[PDB]
Amino acid sequence: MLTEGISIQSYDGHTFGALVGSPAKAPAPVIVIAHEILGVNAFMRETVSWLVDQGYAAVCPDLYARQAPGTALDPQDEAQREQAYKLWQAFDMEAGVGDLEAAIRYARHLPYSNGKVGLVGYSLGGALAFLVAAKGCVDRAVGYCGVGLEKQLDKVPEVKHPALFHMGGQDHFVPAPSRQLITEGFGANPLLQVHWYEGAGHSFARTGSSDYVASAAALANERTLDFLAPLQS
Repeated sequence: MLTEGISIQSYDGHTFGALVGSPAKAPAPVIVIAHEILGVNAFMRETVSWLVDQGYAAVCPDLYARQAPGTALDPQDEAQREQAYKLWQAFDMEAGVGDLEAAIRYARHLPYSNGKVGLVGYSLGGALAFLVAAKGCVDRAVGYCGVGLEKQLDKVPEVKHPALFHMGGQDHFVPAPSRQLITEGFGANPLLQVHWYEGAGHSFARTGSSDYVASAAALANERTLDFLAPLQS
């Protein structure tokens, strides 16, 4: 689902839509949400609503619009999961970073913006959140369950603003050697935080997932909210 009429234009003229939630009160910091491999779906609607209830405005851009505009896939359905994996495999990560940078510019100029912008990404978005943190476009960045962080360690010293990452301890995407690489590499820059959630799998914070772990999701989300709170006026 996207908000009718919202159109953000990117570095190369490509345009894309977004689901936008205005804040309960103006002004407010704006959080750009980078979605999972499933597009702007029920979990994104939930996340927008949650952040608005916590005192933010929220913008969730349609990152799959370079491939198929308005992708919104239900993880309960096999056929739609298969569609998600096909889109992810083909996804241009650098163009994704560019689109998020454009969404962040858009967010900063919203009429109720207090001047501060955060980014929260999940799954695909969690990996993009690290790449955007290394670019420096954003005041604070959070990534849940990003894949392939162990291949991006050269970017650790590029991060100049705070970024927080939540990672499952039983995430098959992040086996023990990868966890060790990320822990040691990210540990070198005190602007970064990486928390591991023992006994939690890849999609431990996604309500409805068979991976969901209420206690871990609760602790990760409390940490996210405490980390974003300094952006509030």
